[PDB]
Amino acid sequence: EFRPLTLPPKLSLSDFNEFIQDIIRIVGSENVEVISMKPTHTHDPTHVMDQDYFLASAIVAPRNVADVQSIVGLANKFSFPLWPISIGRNSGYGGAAPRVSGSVVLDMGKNMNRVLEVNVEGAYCVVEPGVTYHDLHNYLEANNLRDKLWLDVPDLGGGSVLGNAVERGVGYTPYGDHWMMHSGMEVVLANGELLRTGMGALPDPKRPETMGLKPEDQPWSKIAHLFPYGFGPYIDGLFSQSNMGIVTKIGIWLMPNPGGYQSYLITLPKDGDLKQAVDIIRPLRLGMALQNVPTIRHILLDAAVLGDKRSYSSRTEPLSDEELDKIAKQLNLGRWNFYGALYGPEPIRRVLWETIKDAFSAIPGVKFYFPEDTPENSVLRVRDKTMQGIPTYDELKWIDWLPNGAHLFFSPIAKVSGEDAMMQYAVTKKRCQEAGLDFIGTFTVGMREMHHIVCIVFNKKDLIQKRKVQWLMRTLIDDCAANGWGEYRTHLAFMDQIMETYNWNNSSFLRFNEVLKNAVDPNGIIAPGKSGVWPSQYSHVTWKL
Amino acid sequence: EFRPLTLPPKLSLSDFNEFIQDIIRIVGSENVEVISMKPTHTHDPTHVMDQDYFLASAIVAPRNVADVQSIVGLANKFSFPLWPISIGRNSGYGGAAPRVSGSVVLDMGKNMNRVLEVNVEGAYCVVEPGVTYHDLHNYLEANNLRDKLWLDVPDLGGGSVLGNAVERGVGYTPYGDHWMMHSGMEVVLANGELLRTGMGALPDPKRPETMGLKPEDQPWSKIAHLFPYGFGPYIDGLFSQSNMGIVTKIGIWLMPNPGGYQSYLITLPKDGDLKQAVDIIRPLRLGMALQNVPTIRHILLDAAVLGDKRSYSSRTEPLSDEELDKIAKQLNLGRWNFYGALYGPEPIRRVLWETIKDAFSAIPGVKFYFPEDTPENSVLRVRDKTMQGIPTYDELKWIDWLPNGAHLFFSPIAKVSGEDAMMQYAVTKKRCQEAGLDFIGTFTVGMREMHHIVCIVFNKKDLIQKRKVQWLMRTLIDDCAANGWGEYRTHLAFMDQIMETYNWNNSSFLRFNEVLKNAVDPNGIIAPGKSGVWPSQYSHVTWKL
Amino acid sequence: EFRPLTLPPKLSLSDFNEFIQDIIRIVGSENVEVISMKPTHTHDPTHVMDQDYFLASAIVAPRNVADVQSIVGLANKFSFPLWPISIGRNSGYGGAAPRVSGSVVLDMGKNMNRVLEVNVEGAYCVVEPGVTYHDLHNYLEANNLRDKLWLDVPDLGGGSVLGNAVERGVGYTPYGDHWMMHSGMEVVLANGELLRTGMGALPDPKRPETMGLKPEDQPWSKIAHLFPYGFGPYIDGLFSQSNMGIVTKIGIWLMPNPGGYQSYLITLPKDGDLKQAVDIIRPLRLGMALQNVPTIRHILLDAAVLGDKRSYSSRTEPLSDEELDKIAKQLNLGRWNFYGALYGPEPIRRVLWETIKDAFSAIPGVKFYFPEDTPENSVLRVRDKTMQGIPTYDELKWIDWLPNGAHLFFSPIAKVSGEDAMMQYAVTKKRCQEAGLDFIGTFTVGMREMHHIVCIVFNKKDLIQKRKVQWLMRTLIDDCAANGWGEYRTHLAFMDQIMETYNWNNSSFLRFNEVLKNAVDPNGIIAPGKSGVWPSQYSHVTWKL
Repeated sequence: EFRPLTLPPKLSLSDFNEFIQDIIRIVGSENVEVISMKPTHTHDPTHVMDQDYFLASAIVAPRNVADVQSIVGLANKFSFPLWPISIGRNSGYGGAAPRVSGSVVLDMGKNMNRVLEVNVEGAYCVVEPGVTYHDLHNYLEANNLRDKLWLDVPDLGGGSVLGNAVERGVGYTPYGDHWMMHSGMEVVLANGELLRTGMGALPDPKRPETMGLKPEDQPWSKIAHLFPYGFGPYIDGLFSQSNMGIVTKIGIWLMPNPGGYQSYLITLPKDGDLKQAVDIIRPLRLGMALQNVPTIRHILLDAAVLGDKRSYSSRTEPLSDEELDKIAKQLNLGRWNFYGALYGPEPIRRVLWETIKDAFSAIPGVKFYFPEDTPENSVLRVRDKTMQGIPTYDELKWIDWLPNGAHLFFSPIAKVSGEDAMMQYAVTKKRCQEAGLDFIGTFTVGMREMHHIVCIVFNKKDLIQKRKVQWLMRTLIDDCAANGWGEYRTHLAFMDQIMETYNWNNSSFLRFNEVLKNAVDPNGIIAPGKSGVWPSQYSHVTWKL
Repeated sequence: EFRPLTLPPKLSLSDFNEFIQDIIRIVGSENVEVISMKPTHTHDPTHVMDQDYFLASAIVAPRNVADVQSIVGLANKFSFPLWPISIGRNSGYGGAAPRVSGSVVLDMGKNMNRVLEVNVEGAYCVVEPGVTYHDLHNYLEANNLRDKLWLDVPDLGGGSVLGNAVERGVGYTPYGDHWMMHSGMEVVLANGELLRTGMGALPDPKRPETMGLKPEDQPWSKIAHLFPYGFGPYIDGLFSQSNMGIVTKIGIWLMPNPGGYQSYLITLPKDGDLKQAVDIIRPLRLGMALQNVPTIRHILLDAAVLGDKRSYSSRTEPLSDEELDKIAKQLNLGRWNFYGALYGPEPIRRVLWETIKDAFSAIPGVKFYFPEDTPENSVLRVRDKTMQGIPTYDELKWIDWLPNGAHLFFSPIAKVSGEDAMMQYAVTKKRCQEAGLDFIGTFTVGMREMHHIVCIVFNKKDLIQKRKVQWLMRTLIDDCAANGWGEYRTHLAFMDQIMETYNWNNSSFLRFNEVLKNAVDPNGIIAPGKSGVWPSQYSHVTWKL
Repeated sequence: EFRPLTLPPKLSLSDFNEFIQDIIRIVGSENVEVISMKPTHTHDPTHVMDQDYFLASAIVAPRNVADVQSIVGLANKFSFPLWPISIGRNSGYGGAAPRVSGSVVLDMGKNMNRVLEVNVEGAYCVVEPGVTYHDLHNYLEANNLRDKLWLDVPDLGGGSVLGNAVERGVGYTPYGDHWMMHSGMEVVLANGELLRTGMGALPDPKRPETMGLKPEDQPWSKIAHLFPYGFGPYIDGLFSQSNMGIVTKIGIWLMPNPGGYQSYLITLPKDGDLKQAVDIIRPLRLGMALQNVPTIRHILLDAAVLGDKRSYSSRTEPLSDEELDKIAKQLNLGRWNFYGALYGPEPIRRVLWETIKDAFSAIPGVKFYFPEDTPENSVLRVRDKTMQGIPTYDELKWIDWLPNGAHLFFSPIAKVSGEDAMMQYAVTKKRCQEAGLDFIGTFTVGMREMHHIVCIVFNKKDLIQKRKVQWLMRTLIDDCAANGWGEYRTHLAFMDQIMETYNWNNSSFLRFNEVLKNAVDPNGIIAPGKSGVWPSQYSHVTWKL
């Protein structure tokens, strides 16, 4: 098609139509949309910034890897920026919106869907960008692999197994650190050239049945998904949260059924119980008593899962300390809520579980519950599935906290120290109040770190509050940096700020990144601006926010 | 000093004396050597290739990080290549020798020694290149941290904690994967600029007491050694086994005493027991019954530790199948020998230990022993310390298998499948006999892979045998590739061969690697040729072997 | 000379000795110093940062303008950075020290001394960098121009008339805005070429008596020192506080004796009288009742002039609110102290003076005094000379507040609003106490702004306090920016911080500045880093603080 709402930088409308005609001729009219459950891929859905911001010109859905190389060629030819997405369901990080309007959103999920391989002896799977978590789960069940191999899912299962992994997302099983569970990745660099990593570089020895296959369709050697390092420089991580390559295929390790599973819930009665709780979790996390990635939730998170905010109050301003206590009682929950699980044979679960309980019993009024012990609608019953690798749609209910809610995640990291966790909670809770927002969040326990997802929800049609939300977010970043904590991930608009945060020694780390980017992407057509990294033809003055 | 034996490429003697005077003027004459226990740093000690090869021109010991930047500057000024080393005790991988003669060996270890930090709450340590394993141990004990925090050592404790970690070395405790246990790394890139990665990029908030400190001496932010990723592209691995930067500091995670430890020995009687044993290890390793990295050793490895070859035979040719059997008996060992260990509270050790024995009992004549149950000189008593993070000097005894022995490691990776384990063993054993060399070796058990260190030992003054040793090596590489198995690490001379092995899709991995190298190192002064990666001013024709 | 302590970036010792020999051959050995009342020109005297920082390699005194061009040429030949100074008496702004060590301090003052012209009809003077304020005064008196023409001096008369003027210094007569009183400037750009601005570009018509004179020695056209603009782009300000050229000559307007002068002192009793006082000053300053730049001083400033801190207290920590009150009484001063002066015929002074008193009488306990009415040692008697263009050595007494005192100026600008004045005072006073430093300071009244010189004084041999002093400074900058107030000038180490403060629209002002710098100074030899502006061969990573 013809006249887009926004053309990518410096490109004429004639150039734009020449290009699109070319891509249409490659992937068919049914896979190239021009902008003149079902996630949008054309714009930031969790509106926070104004219009004209992060608006694609056209969404293109490659049929396969060839198509992605033809499309890269065309972007180099015409200097048309691309914005490669796998699924784009994470509104909160901006979903599928491109950072620089005019871009071509590359929907890799629509046709590049396959569960390429599920290896039981090696306990791994090889996946394309389209393979959501539900998909890999349905794949496992229709092949009876459910009782041999287990997944590891993020709070929502409609996300991409590889998209989430390359973005470094976390899960709640012993295999929760997703990016650390990859081995074998296939990438389409900016020059067009295909590249596979680690032992993906060591090629399967020739054999009659695999002769003549295009590179993209060739099998991988035996150790390709069993050892990640390969030999030499381990370049894999350049492709995480970066614009250095288009990730087309990835191997993810799978957890073999542990032959024993118990999920539990420990409720902490006071809002200041978080300090003792986190001091307790520390030694138990580092000492492997705490098997998976346990979560510490704030009462409104579980409150939200179960009901909107009018369902708990009429107040338009932020619920008070009293009201929060009251909601806790109502739900039989604590003010803070720990969710975890035990894996393996009963004799070992049992020792761990006595230890855990024992530890947490130094917190007055603590109360331990397994799923059965809680109401049918409870979060624990839902999270009992999440910690065993079973994906769900439940926990999405909280996005609706406010009427025309949208949300953004402010995500700092905090030591696994109560002192520190309380400090960061304070900081975020003050600002949230200052903005007139309920604080809503979780700490997910890392072995020596704690990912702190603050869920800022707000009215997507309210000019005043969105501006309040922007103030909040940018103030939180500074505040957090002032206290030496940075965010591990963000939405399109906060990328620059956040990368400006990592400025040790005069921005050394972003300087060095900008070289690697320009070297490998001389026309800078792969996602200019992702994570604050800009190719030289994108003046910082004109583009950073 | 004046006239070196080998000048670095294109450099005049005048230039060379200019430079040396400059460096002597920076770091003192007591630190800058000109080539006209105590490891050599001037040449490949495990001689294999001929002379002229891998011969430094001068060794230079920086006093600190400034000194490394000054030196980098002078390398960029004069176009003098540097070969940065930490310790260089790993003869076998060529130790300190530089890949291209004329290089300046940068001994970082001699002055950059400090155990910078040992954090108990976060359970990490931050170390300089000089900090050997024995060093971090002695540090621990003199601060009574020995019963709180535990190390993870490689078969020899004299190596560098960070050198080994950036080289992707492996250990025998649950934290055996060394490079996967780092978080926080400080680098001096080739441009001279300092860069710290991940959360090491988020700077510690100003405070009165740390003002005016050089970047090199600034503290790090709180999550710097607790979370590796930071934000954006996770560049860390570009500094593993590569020439992309000079590693100055690194944070390595430590293991919190587990409150329970049992090390053991299972002996496998026959030479073909390796196949069932490796099928047995598979599920227990993946299912976490097998806590640390367990090791399967071949009889001569343990034989070797205990005595030279003349001490078991007069034969100059390779010992026979019968003789090996006899040696096994003499030592009360198997033909193959599994070493592992149980960590934690007794109730849990016990269930795991019943599981392990149980499984291995399906191997005829299998015999299980704890340390106490074996002779005073036994390997198990030595490895009982190794699997608990206590480093030793013991296991070096085997390098002396032959009189003027030197050794080289042929290191393929193999699936954790007996089928595969035997296949690779076969291949390696043929060749070794074809060269008239005793096969000597180990498989170190990875969660889904097995590092297989073939120890080629030979007579460093024997022209004929060294050639035989070069034939062996190069033929094993090809053989191994033929059967789809790459090497994880190698010695200076096999670097090229080994990367050529990783040529999927027409050498994509190396091309893409040359791009990043040239970008960040236009003068190409950082270790040209490490891992097979060459900056553009070093003709491939002239330099690869 | 031979071996310097610090060589400028990338330069070999050989190169350095080549250059010095060349310069010694141009200006004589008596003028070119190699670093192996009387201000130092080799290093930052108000030590604050550590050593290695801001240390010149050699000081070079040009005999004249040719000599400055020869030297420029040699800097472009060898790529040696220069640090041009006039006098370098302003410790506090780092005096003569160069921003990047290894630089060549260009002392223009030592030989380029002349009062070139004192024109009475046009009421201007044309001066070289060496002409201090005392110098132009002594010139005036020896030519009896003292009752015809009047100077405008800064708190200390030993500074350079043009150095201070290009640095945008301020004075206390109606011609206090120094840089706004220049017209005619002669510059030696980095290419070596001489350029005079505005009407200094329109050349004096040839005439017999000025033929064959070097450009440097040519007279100027008639309107050269009467109208600043010329025609076209008014480039003059590119040479203020910048590294865009070496200023050799400048025309400064002089004030024609006004035939009437009364200087006075109004004392404000309370520490919060500053708010009403500044609201009072506002309208009178804008309405021209307030003739010169009036000053509001804090009690310790005047206290300081008169005596050290031990002379008022034993306390090592900062004097208290009560103590300050007591000192005020002892000296017959206020807590705050306004100094001004009336110019012209008595009938007009009188009406203004009734207006001033009248207004200030709305402040309880306000007391008005002329010089005569105050003690012999009083500050008013000292400043009575200052507001009439007579320079003095008096006011330097305060630098000795503490024993081995050094001082630094923290200089924010603030509106001429009491509200704002108090706000900024607050901010500054907290921090100063947090560092355990006596707040000492002045607001100098601008027509619509107020320059606020916080005098941080401290112990130059105290590591702990200097660090405290560095924390203070950097925290005040951020604080101040937080409240939208920039600094107008700073010391070498805060230059970067301070420009980063001016980052509207993603550092537009500095980017645009780097462009002009590089264009006119491709080798970047003119003062790299002054005001935060760096030529492209000086990595930001490596150089900013």
